[PDB]
Amino acid sequence: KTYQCQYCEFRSADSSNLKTHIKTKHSKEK
Ligand SMILES: [Zn+2]
Repeated sequence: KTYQCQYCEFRSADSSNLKTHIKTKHSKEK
């Protein structure tokens, strides 16, 4: 299988680029 994002519809078959995704796209610096 693949992985999914729990914010948007970002389902990638990578972890290194899914966790970074979450950080740089949902939980950045606020
Ligand atoms: Zn996302």
